[PDB]
Amino acid sequence: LGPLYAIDAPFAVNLVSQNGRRYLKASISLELSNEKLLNEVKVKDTAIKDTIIEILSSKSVEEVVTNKGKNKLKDEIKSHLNSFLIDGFIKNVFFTDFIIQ
Repeated sequence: LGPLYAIDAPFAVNLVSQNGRRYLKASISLELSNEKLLNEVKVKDTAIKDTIIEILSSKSVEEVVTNKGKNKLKDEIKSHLNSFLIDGFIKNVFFTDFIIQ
């Protein structure tokens, strides 16, 4: 395992839904490939939240309720975030809390 970076503020977004108004509450942690990436993912904290909000809020309930959905989601998050990081890459995305209200 490499350095863990908890995005302390949980994410709360709307999900795309036919049935009225549905929400996602979700706490995210990133596994960093090396220790130097720590400093960069703090400096770029704001862009990471923005990217994640845009990705999360583009999903329907059906696209995130299964475990295949959540894993596609974790891959979309990690590969967009990696596109603008240069001192390393996110190896993994973990949810420490994930609920649809």
